[PDB]
Formats: sequence, C-alpha cells, structure tokens
Amino acid sequence: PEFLNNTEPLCNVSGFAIVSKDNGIRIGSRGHVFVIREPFVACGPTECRTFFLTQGALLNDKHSNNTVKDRSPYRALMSVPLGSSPNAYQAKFESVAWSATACHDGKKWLAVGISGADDDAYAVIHYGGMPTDVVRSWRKQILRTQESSCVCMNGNCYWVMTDGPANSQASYKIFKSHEGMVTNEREVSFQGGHIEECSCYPNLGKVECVCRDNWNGMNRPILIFDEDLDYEVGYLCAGIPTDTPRVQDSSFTGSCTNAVGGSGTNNYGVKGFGFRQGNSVWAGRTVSISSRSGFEILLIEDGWIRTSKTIVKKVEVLNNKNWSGYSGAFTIPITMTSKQCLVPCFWLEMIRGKPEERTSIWTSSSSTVFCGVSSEVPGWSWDDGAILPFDIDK
Ligand SMILES: CCC(CC)O[C@@H]1C=C(C(=O)O)C[C@H](n2cc(-c3ccccc3)nn2)[C@H]1NC(C)=O
Ligand SMILES: *[C@@H]1O[C@H](CO)[C@@H](O)[C@H](O)[C@H]1NC(C)=O
Ligand SMILES: *[C@@H]1O[C@H](CO)[C@@H](O)[C@H](O)[C@H]1NC(C)=O
Ligand SMILES: [Ca+2]
Repeated sequence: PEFLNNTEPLCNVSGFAIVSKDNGIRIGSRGHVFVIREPFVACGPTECRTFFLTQGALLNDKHSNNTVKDRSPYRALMSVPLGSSPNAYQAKFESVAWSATACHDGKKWLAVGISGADDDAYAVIHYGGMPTDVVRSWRKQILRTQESSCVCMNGNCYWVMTDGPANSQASYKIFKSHEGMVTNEREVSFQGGHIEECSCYPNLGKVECVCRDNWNGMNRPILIFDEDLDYEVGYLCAGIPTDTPRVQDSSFTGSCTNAVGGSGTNNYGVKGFGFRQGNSVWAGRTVSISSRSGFEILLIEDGWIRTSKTIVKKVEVLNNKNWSGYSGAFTIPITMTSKQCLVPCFWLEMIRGKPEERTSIWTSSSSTVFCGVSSEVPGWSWDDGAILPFDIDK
C-alpha cells in the first residue's frame, strides 16, 4: 500500500460508455433502500464506490416524509460498491454529514463530512474510518463542500469549501490535507463570482474544477490550483451555457472571466462538471433550459480558452422526457487501467418525487455512471424507471 501519484495527464476521450446503473428507487419499491440525494463516485486503487447522503429513512417508509428544505442532524454520508443500490444492509457508514466530499490516498479512504447548526457548522475529517481533524466555519453561514469526489496526489488531498450566502457574494477556500490533517488552506478572491459544489479532477499534477454559480451566472466557474494552492479562477470560456436554469445557446454570449446571467436564471443552479481536453472541453448539462430534465455531454472546440460556439460532438444519455439532477466528475487511477493518462468519468443523479412530482411525499434519486473511451460511442436514455406514486404516497 503506497500513495497514488495521480500526476498523469487526463485522457483524451471521444465518447462516454455507460458503466453502472443502480436502479435504487425501483429496487426500493419493495426492498430496504435509503432515501438519498447526490450519489457521487470516488475510486480507490482497487475499487470504485458510490457515496451518497441520506437522512436515515427508507423508501416507502413514513420517515421519508420530506416536509421542509433544511439541513438535518439525521443526515449521514454512506457508501456502497459501484452499481449497488444504496440499501440498508450493504451501506457502509463514512460520516455524519449534510454536505460532504470523499476520495482515496492510495492508502486509505478520506471522507469529509459537515454537520452542525447553520451558523456554527464544522467539518469532521475521517481518514481510514477515523476522526483525524476538524474544519470550523469561518463565516458562520452554512459551511458546505463539493458533494463529489475530492482529489489526492502524491499523498496530499485537496477540496474546495464555501462559507457565506447561497444567493450573494460568499467566501471560497481551497484546503490541503495529508493523512487527514489539514496542512494548508487558501482563500480564493472572486468578487462578483459564486463558487458552489465543485466537480474536481486531477490533470497533470494540477487540480481542475468546474463548479456551480448560484448567484448571477448561468455559466460555470472554473478553478485551477497546484500543490502550493496557487490558483487561477474564472468561468468556462465557452459561449455555450451549461448551468440550469439558462437561456438557449443563441441567446448567450460567453466570458472567460465574469458571470453572465439575467433573463430569469439568477439565484439558482445545478451541480455539474467539465473535463479539459487540451484547449477544448467536454461539458455536461441538462437538456431542458429551465428544469432538471434530460442529460447530454458536449465537446466544445477550444471551449476552455475562448468563447467558442462550435460543438463538434453531442451525446444524449437521458432524453428530455425524464428527470435528471446533479452531475459530478471523477477519475480512474492508473494502477487499474495500466494506461499512462487518467480516465475521466462522470456520474448522473436522477431525482424522483418532489418538487416535480407532487403526488409523492418524498424525494430521492438513482444514478448512472459513464466513463470516457478512445472511440465515439452512441447515446440512449437510461432513465430511473420507478413507477410513481409509491404505496406510502397513498
Ligand atoms: C445551501 C447551499 C447548497 C447549494 C446551493 O444548496 C443545496 C441546494 C440543492 C439543490 O440545488 O437542490 C439541495 C442541497 N440539499 C441536499 C439535500 C438533502 C440531501 C440528502 C438527503 C436529504 C436532503 N437538501 N438540500 C442543498 N445543500 C445543502 C447543504 O443544503
Ligand atoms: C407527512 O407529513 C404531513 C404533514 O405533517 C402529514 O399530513 C402526512 O400524513 C405525513 N405522511 C406520512 C406518510 O407520514
Ligand atoms: C490530449 O489532447 C491534447 C490536444 O492537443 C494534447 O495537447 C494532449 O497532449 C493530449 N493528452 C494525452 C495524454 O494524449
Ligand atoms: Ca446559476
């Protein structure tokens, strides 16, 4: 057991092939399956796992009653093998958490889980199962993190946190840890911009993040930083907006440096992802411009360095007749592909129930996972499949 370098370049991919589909809500119609959100994936040197947040209720149980949009003391971070349903008997407990990130050194699992009150929350760092350090809130306004896999290189692990208003200017910080101990941190000066729920991946020894602007941007913030936490910050250059809500593409002018919004798209967003491809970028986005429906991945030529509108490839993995949700990025290590680049992958969450389906008293989601390959692959629509409403809704 050795630290994983993860200093290799990210692979160039011409398509994404489906990897897993957990069918959790379908199974949860009769089986014992957690009500969950945001099923993100992280990979160790021997295995990939689906992490998720749950409040301890099971599908078709009265405790799934969704009631209010708060943050709960009941909410926890758990994990299952990639492709498994988030069920009661396979789930492995990682952390108390209503916001979380997790990744793997190469030696041990690292899990960061945030709990506590909105005005004085704190993060507990779990390393190999154990509380090893704490990060306190520095702005006392809902301390929160990625909701997807963090990044470990050369025995050091990095993640991004936000403290401040969700619809106004906030504070954004990069953290560096070693064996679960925070060894450095850096605040990202980003006036006018809004960083929230970043999807990060390693790329040639640097960390590259595609995030969500919940304030004034229908384009996605971009954050890149090195092992000293020296950074550059801005927005995805491409003249294609990839947040939700947004406007149609022809009604949009891109920007590498500033948030572009208005037209009724402000004060919301969705977690999403992108992958730098030399000068171009693979970027995911919902098919619908106003709601979380459908999903597609766009290869935007030169879209990482200029405001290009040239889409050279588009693959739909979920049609606009089906509910999508969050998306996030992760990478497969080389101790397992025997390649010399890092394979880019993404997971897709598919939300069922409230708010879009109001005859159900609950909200949960299932997932599909895709990885990039050398050749082009066709798309299809791998929808959630659960038939709603459920029995508890009667
Ligand atoms: C408050 C800042 C963030 C980013 C806008 O806001 C997020 C809005 C999200 C959205 O965009 O829909 C929903 C997120 N969230 C997740 C959950 C939940 C998770 C597991 C079990 C049950 C509920 N509840 N809310 C919420 N992050 C939290 C910690 O509040
Ligand atoms: C869910 O909560 C509402 C409001 O408290 C209540 O009217 C309803 O009966 C509850 N449903 C279940 C299944 O507990
Ligand atoms: C991926 O493609 C870009 C496009 O020019 C190239 O610069 C880069 O070297 C490629 N990376 C690998 C690992 O092949
Ligand atoms: Ca937005």
